[PDB]
Amino acid sequence: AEALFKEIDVNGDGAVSYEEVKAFVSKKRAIKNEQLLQLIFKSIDADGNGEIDQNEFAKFYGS
Amino acid sequence: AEALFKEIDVNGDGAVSYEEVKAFVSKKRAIKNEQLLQLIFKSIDADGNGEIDQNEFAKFYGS
Amino acid sequence: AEALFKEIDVNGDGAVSYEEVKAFVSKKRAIKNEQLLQLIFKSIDADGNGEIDQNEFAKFYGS
Ligand SMILES: [Sr+2]
Ligand SMILES: [Sr+2]
Ligand SMILES: [Sr+2]
Ligand SMILES: [Sr+2]
Ligand SMILES: [Sr+2]
Ligand SMILES: [Sr+2]
Repeated sequence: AEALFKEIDVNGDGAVSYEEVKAFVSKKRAIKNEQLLQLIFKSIDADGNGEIDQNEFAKFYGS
Repeated sequence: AEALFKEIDVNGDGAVSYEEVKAFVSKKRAIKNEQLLQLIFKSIDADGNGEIDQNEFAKFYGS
Repeated sequence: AEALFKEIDVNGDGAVSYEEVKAFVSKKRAIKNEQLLQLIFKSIDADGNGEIDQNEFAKFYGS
């Protein structure tokens, strides 16, 4: 992966160190979760106004 | 959930922000784990005196 | 476990506290992951020279 190697290799020395792999992995886990949480958020917030009022939170219960 | 919305909404402005959801989730994950760990602890500690001596720890091995 | 109780019991008072269990668990989770990551690393790095060049990273893709 052209682009991908360049992302993980932060100092740009053409090599991917351990700290680098360990960092990318960490970074990736983070984003993945952020992304999932927001998807759930923007979801509950029906009127996408950025907040969840008692009603939306209320309409968010199937059992 | 009456009580529940009030817990997640910390500043009490009637709304639940993203930071708020993200926080509650975090808080919840924490407690869940604490609770599980302790259940395992209080378990091994047969004489519930708050400590696990070599014997209890010893009697805690099925294979 | 002879050796094991002594590892978890850090202050060496013959007892294993909660903080102690909670710590060992944490410590263990850490090592386990470090170990796995490295196994993946040393793996990709075919010439075990400590770095992963564009080629190895390149030869590391089955689909
Ligand atoms: Sr590098
Ligand atoms: Sr809304
Ligand atoms: Sr709020
Ligand atoms: Sr005990
Ligand atoms: Sr102790
Ligand atoms: Sr190499």
